[PDB]
Amino acid sequence: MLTEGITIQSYDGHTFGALVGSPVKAPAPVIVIAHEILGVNAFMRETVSWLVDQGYAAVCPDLYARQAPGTALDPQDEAQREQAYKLWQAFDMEAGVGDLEAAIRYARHLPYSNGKVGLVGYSLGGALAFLVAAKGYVDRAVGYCGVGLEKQLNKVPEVKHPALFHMGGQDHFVPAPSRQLITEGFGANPLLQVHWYEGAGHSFARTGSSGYVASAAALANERTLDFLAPLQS
Repeated sequence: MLTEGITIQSYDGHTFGALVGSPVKAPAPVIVIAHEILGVNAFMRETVSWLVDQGYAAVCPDLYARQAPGTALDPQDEAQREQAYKLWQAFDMEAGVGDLEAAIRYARHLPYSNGKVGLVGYSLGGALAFLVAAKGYVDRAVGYCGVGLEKQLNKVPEVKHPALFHMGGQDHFVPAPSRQLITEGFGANPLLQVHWYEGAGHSFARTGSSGYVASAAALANERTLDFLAPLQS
C-alpha cells in the first residue's frame, strides 16, 4: 500500500511512490524506512504507524518500482514469498541506494520536518542501510537482518555518521565466520554498533513470522528508539 499522489523522483528521472505517515505534532524528525524483500506490505504499515506513535514522521519508498511498481507481498503465502525472492535476486543495489538518496532529500524537505532524517531498514533494507551509512546521507541509520554485510567491510571507514545494526545470532544468512568477520570489521569504527541476538534467526523482529522472537525484538526495538531519540526536538 502506498499513499495516493506521493511521487519521488530519483537521480536518473525514475519516479516512485511511498507510504507516508505525517507526525502527531510538527516539527518532527523524518524516518525513511527501507523495506524488506516483500515490498511495502503490512509490516511496513505497522512500522510507519509505530514510528509516528513514537514522535516521528515516516516515509517508506517503493524500492521495487524499477521492476514492478506497487509490490506488497504477504510472507504467509508461498507464491508471494517466491515472487519476493525473484524480485530480490534481480534487485539493483546501487539504484536502490540512489532511490533511497532521493527519498531522503524528499524527507528532509517535508513541511513538518525538523531538519533531521534517520533511516531504518529491514532485510533488503538492512543491507541498503549500511550502504547509505557509508554514503552518509542521513543523520543516523539502523539496519535489522542485513544480508551480505561481510562482503562490504571495506566501506567501514567511510562511515561518518552513527549507524546501528541488529542481527540474529542464529541467522542462517550469517553463519559463524561471517559473524566474526562483521564483528571484527565493524568494531574498528566506533560510529558503528552491531548487536547480536542469541537464539534469534532471520526476521526475529517481523511480527507474525515463525522466526519472531518477542524478547529479542523488544530489545532491538528499544535500542532503535533510544538511538533515534536524539534526532527529536
